[PDB]
Amino acid sequence: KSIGLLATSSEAAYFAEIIEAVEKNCFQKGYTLILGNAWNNLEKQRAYLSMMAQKRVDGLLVMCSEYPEPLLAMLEEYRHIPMVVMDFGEAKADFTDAVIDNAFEGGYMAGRYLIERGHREIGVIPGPAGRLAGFMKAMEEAMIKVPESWIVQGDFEPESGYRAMQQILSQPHRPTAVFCGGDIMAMGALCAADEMGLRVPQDVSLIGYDNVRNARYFTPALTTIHQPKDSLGETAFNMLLDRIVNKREEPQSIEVHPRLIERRSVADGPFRDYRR
Amino acid sequence: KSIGLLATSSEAAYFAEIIEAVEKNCFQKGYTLILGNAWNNLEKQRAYLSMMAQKRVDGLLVMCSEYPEPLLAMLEEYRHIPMVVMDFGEAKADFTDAVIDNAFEGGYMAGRYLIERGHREIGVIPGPAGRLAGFMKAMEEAMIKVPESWIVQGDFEPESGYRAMQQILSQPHRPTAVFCGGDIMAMGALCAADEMGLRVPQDVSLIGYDNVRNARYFTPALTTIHQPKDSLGETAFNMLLDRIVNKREEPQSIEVHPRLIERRSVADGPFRDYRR
Ligand SMILES: [Mg+2]
Ligand SMILES: [Mg+2]
Ligand SMILES: [Mg+2]
Repeated sequence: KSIGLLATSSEAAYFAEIIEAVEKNCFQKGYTLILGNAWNNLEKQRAYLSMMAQKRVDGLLVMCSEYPEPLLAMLEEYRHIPMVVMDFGEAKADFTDAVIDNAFEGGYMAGRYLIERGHREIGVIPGPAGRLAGFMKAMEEAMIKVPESWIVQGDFEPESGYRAMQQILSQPHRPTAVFCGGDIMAMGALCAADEMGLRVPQDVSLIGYDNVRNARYFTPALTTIHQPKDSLGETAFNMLLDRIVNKREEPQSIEVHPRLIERRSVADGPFRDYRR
Repeated sequence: KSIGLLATSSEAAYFAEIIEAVEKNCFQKGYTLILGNAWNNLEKQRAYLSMMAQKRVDGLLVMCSEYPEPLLAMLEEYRHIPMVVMDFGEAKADFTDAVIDNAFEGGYMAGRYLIERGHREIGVIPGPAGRLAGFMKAMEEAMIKVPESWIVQGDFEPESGYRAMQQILSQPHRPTAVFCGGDIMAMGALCAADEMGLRVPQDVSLIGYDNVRNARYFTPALTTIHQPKDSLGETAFNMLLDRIVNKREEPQSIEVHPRLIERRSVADGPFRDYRR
């Protein structure tokens, strides 16, 4: 029949691939999709909420960065209509289905991979997460110092990755490897390096995060961490139906794990002078 | 307000970029979108239409691959709801709005450019067009002939672009330039060349088609033909808003012209000698 979808940003970096999968599933199961897209404003979501209760939608699905009292209270009134509140992060014992992405585990692997490969002078282009924390613990264990000037934030978009890579690489002393907190951002990092005349991985190694579909088709093929994006969505979908048909009122836990995908963007570092 | 969009295939290559422009404009105004992908089945599209009227949508946006007499017939029974029905085919004396992308002229520009640049040994990776037919004409006019061994189709995805590029490039005799009928496929071609040891455009020149968001961040920066999808979407959506307040109900004609965007993926061919 019909299902609503109250997001924060369909055309967003992190959430992007998830909604798509949701879309393809409805269509597959010949459903009607009522897309809502607020932007962190109690009114708008309030509207998208009531308007959805109006169309007598057969199931609600929420995806929000935050979940404040106002929001959660609102998500309470409309508790007559089935729903799924994807809570990315803090397992708050409220009633929202929290997803465990093991971001920290991912940041750690990237960090460890570079170390094992022989790099000690590393750079980071973070987003605006647990990833950073994990990458930082591996550097801690290895006693690697990370110059502040070697850390530049991006916005998940290519151009931000472009400018961050430029600034890091344009210093008297630069790193031999760089960890990028998002594949799309790495595309921009890859472009800036080449435009500066640097070779990858020859002159600079690089590892991203997410493992988007086109990642294997970058130049060169990008070594990155695979975060199951179009799997977490097919799950929430299935969870929704069950929640309505089998009438499964009880909540669930959507947990996943990262995995390193080795390709051609990383080379041996100067410090392979210890262990084979 | 609520807006309905009935389309054959949302995830379809051509429409995908238009649909996104619409979604974007919707959310910008705080409106809701009800998505229904019919898929050419008179029964489904017909069921979709009925439900949208039930849901009392304020406007209806239609864009299908074809309009059989039966479809137009049902569309007429719901003429009480404001709508925009985009027809990409030949303009007909009916109530539909006509859309002209001028793809033929875009293909022509591509070919002429390659020729202008000094290339005579040219290859092509066509999609599954008017642009392909506009290209060939440019080829005809300069008496150039492209061997069959240098023509390999793709399907718009990166893998087909990759696979086709290596095939063309692995021939005992290869062309100096290649026309890729899609920036996405182009991304795969670019990767293919790299892994085979060749440089673009030192060894091979490459031109795409679309000018997708990320084109400028490909490695190297992609020279391509800008095909305005965003413009179409915007125009269509505004037309619908005009009709909601009963303005310009008569059939309209939406036309766009492609433009050449010179970047860094094309170099001088062995036959240049125009000037400087
Ligand atoms: Mg989308
Ligand atoms: Mg080990
Ligand atoms: Mg004309």
